[PDB]
Amino acid sequence: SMQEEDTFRELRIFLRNVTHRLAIDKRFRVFTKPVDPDEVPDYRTVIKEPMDLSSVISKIDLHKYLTVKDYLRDIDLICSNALEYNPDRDPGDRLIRHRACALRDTAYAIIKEELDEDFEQLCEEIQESR
Ligand SMILES: CN1[C@H]2C[C@H]3CN(C=O)C[C@]31C(=O)c1c[nH]cc12
Repeated sequence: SMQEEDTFRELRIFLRNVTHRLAIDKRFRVFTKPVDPDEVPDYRTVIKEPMDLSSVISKIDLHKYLTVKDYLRDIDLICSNALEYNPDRDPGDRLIRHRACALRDTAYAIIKEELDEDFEQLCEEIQESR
């Protein structure tokens, strides 16, 4: 229905606003663009599904996310990719791990405060009907 397409439009507006707020935070600069194959040729041999905040905006606009659950699986993949690629005790690996945890925790905190639970449940029931 037109009403269901208005529901998914409102979801995309909400997801673009949360993603912009994460992308401008200086802590999360390393997560804003794909890893350059030049500088890290090893990356795409270890990490089988790369993800970053520029790719997330492109996915919103391609209508890849019908629920906030869907979106949070890609925020969780940005964070788990950084934990698995940088697992060592040295300061450069500990710094990116602490940033990746802060990106995940910050996204979940904004959604807990600003997402209405009944809006999410509506998106889930339209998705399950298709
Ligand atoms: C997005 N979803 C739904 C449910 C809830 C369960 N989750 C599993 O990962 C995260 C979660 C969340 O934080 C919400 C805040 N309002 C609605 C929601």
